[PDB]
Amino acid sequence: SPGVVISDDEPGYDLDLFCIPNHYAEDLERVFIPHGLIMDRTERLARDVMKEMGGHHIVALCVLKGGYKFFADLLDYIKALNRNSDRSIPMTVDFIRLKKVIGGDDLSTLTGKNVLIVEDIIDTGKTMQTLLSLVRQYNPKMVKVASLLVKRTPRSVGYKPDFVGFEIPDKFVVGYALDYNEYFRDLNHVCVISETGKAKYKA
Amino acid sequence: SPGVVISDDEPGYDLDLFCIPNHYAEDLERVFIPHGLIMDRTERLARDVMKEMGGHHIVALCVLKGGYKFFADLLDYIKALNRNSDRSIPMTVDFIRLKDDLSTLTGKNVLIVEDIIDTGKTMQTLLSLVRQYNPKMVKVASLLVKRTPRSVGYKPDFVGFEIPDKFVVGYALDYNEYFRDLNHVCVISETGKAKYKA
Amino acid sequence: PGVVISDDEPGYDLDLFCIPNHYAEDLERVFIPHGLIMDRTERLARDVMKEMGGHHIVALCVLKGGYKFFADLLDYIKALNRNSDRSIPMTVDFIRLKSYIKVIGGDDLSTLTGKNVLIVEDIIDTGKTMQTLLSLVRQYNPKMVKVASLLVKRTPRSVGYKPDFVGFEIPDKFVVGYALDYNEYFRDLNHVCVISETGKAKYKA
Amino acid sequence: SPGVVISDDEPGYDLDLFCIPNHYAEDLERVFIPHGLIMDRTERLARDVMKEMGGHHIVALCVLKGGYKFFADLLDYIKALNRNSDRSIPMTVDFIRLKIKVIGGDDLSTLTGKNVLIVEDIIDTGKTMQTLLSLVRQYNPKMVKVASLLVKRTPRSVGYKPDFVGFEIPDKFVVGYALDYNEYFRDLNHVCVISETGKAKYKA
Ligand SMILES: Nc1nc(=O)c2ncn(CC(COCP(=O)(O)O)COCP(=O)(O)O)c2[nH]1
Ligand SMILES: Nc1nc(=O)c2ncn(CC(COCP(=O)(O)O)COCP(=O)(O)O)c2[nH]1
Ligand SMILES: Nc1nc(=O)c2ncn(CC(COCP(=O)(O)O)COCP(=O)(O)O)c2[nH]1
Ligand SMILES: Nc1nc(=O)c2ncn(CC(COCP(=O)(O)O)COCP(=O)(O)O)c2[nH]1
Ligand SMILES: [Mg+2]
Ligand SMILES: [Mg+2]
Ligand SMILES: [Mg+2]
Ligand SMILES: [Mg+2]
Ligand SMILES: [Mg+2]
Ligand SMILES: [Mg+2]
Ligand SMILES: [Mg+2]
Ligand SMILES: [Mg+2]
Repeated sequence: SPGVVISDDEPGYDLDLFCIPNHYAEDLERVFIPHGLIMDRTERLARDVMKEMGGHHIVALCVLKGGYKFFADLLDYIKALNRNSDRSIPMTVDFIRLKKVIGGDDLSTLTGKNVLIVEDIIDTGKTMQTLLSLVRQYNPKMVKVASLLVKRTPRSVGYKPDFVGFEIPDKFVVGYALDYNEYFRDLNHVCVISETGKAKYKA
Repeated sequence: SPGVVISDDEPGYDLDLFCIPNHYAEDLERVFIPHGLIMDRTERLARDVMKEMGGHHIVALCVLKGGYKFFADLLDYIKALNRNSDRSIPMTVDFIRLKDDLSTLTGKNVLIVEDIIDTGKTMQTLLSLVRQYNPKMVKVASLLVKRTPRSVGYKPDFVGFEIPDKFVVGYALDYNEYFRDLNHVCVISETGKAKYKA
Repeated sequence: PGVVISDDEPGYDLDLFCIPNHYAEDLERVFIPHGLIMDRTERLARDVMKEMGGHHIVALCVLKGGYKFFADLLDYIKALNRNSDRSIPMTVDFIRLKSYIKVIGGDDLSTLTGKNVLIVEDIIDTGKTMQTLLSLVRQYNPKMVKVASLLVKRTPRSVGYKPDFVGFEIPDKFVVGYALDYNEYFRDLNHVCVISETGKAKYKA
Repeated sequence: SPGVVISDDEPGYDLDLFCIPNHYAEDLERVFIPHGLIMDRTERLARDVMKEMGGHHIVALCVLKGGYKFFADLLDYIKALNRNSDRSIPMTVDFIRLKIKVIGGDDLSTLTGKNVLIVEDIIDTGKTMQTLLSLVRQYNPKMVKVASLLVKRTPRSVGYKPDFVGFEIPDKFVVGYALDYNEYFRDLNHVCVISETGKAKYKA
């Protein structure tokens, strides 16, 4: 699937309809993807991953920092399947940050393994493209990419992940570990920043 | 607020994008309100209830059968506030079914919890029965309120979602007792209406 | 197999957990943490589906005490149903028990005929009540009848009835919380707990 | 608080009482600390953290890899606290791996003037935290506190005691809830003890 498609004209939700940290009350325009909706979509994603990679060991690779929540929740849903079914995905985990791969184990530890890369968002797709080329050089058995969000943009290089949560309009989103200058990671909903939020936390 | 307003032209979601029970695969048309969205909205409602009833004992009254999931979940979010704040709503619980002695409501603060209000006629009827026992105060929370010209004009104190006049199931709402065991609120398909018809 | 809680189980200091402010002086110890109940319930759900998953299930909640266990147990069953190949519809009903045993507020028990009936209870103590309800239910020729009880007490007062599915086997001590009450109080408490002497006097009828 | 004290002769739980990953059925001996108990304790820890640290911008530092589950859950509870009142403070997050060499984080200067919460899976000898602390303090945080899910009772202790402690456990080797044995057992919700067969099967 292209994932859950959010139209260009979608108005999102009034902030007053949800519980939102008071320190961000004036910094956000609307709620765009409620936390619980992300969870519902992530549950179905876990099952799709189980379908595609079930019955083989997986190395789950989290692209920090923005991927951390999606990673934890996706792995939690996969673990729920592992313990309530007879078929399993034994998993190990690693974490990288992109500058240039920062931290993480030797990429040679990926050689001959089934790798699931977990990302928060694909915009141009250039970054994931570059990451994939690099990882491929270490001869993994298989590599798939799960991304919570994919942006509809004319700047799109044309990269499509294997698993996508939501396909969104070309708007700058924050929340659910996605940040603006390190802020808004502590917000469980995906939201659009307000003009005052951009000005307040501007680098 | 009127709650989360869902438009007449809301398309809903393709079933294929969510986890749904196999035995209903052919019987639903779209998912209308995702379980998680319901939880998010319910978390805010619990804070609204606390703001309005916060300093007092309440009797939480569940209207069975459809109100059972919303009731459990709303009370769970209230309890979360009760144990993480110095503000507290002590609660007792009661159940009733429409289609304990209400005397126990005399002089009490009562929160009635309902799955859905359509015409409002059922709730007005329930309210007139409760008021016969002279409660101290009565507030009503409904997960769903229908936008419909058939409404008698009754509006609840707390509303989750305001929806189009469409027949919905799931999250404990049924069609002939079926579809209660569905976490999402959904719109039933033609084959489902026929399969499960009385 | 039930989790066995020993006679000498000391439980946990209240200050190690989050508990409702209005009950701070009213409880003695946390006996069974909420999280633990959830973990055990997850596994009970699976046991239930393994045994009953083969035919339409009617889940009967015994109010009021059964309501929390019922909701959570059904949530775990639903999670199973939506992440698996095969699935069966479940319908639900709710009943209260009253001595003249008399069943209040359910559907016609003829709805039970030919069905896999799952009765969901908070606690079995002497078990006289469940033993009576079962005899009743069996008049309507259910395909199958099984009982799930969050708690079962080790008590010399037992008539010898044991449920099919048990969360925890506990000592002969009065417990409250997770919808179990003392004079209607303590239902709004997530953990299973023991009441303090001040709690007993405050809420005594 | 010393946290929830688990005795030397605590027997933990038979695996059959819980749902356990199919692939570890032979590799564990007992469940030691059920996932749910960890969550209940973590919720209370979150409240204690906000009570001490909630007055100023908090930077939460996750010590990878084993601290990742405790970190995600602890922060979720903290976020829940911050959205159910009108009083809250911003929190930012960082992730480090420990080699006195800190791998993969932001410049430590980003800690200057902040309330820093270091989140760890377990303290044993305590040598790692003490060394980490000695470094972090040289960046003049407004305050530095450490939350650790587990703290071991051991005569090998350097005498370090964290500020927030989930559980105080015996000197036993445990896995689960992101704690590993040679990278295995991270994908397990409960804290458990390995079996003899598990230890030989996954030995490095
Ligand atoms: N937080 C956020 N929200 C967006 O809507 C958004 N749209 C694009 N991007 C850039 C994204 C990812 O886009 C990268 P690419 O165009 O796919 O190569 C975050 O990148 C990491 P940073 O070094 O800026 O912190 C976004 N980041
Ligand atoms: N399941 C369901 N879905 C609806 O969209 C819907 N819209 C209205 N109604 C009737 C609703 C509530 O509307 C009642 P009212 O017109 O406000 O008095 C509840 O169903 C109770 P019953 O028919 O099982 O006895 C609905 N019921
Ligand atoms: N709340 C509670 N805690 C107990 O430890 C306990 N042990 C036994 N019981 C009596 C319980 C359960 O045991 C009944 P039985 O002896 O198995 O028929 C009934 O609760 C109904 P009521 O008291 O609101 O009328 C208990 N009730
Ligand atoms: N998984 C695990 N279980 C334990 O019971 C346990 N007890 C101590 N340790 C070592 C712990 C604690 O060591 C830090 P310190 O002794 O407090 O200075 C960290 O393990 C990291 P690594 O060996 O993968 O590099 C443990 N690790
Ligand atoms: Mg990213
Ligand atoms: Mg960024
Ligand atoms: Mg109703
Ligand atoms: Mg109905
Ligand atoms: Mg009972
Ligand atoms: Mg009672
Ligand atoms: Mg560590
Ligand atoms: Mg390790």
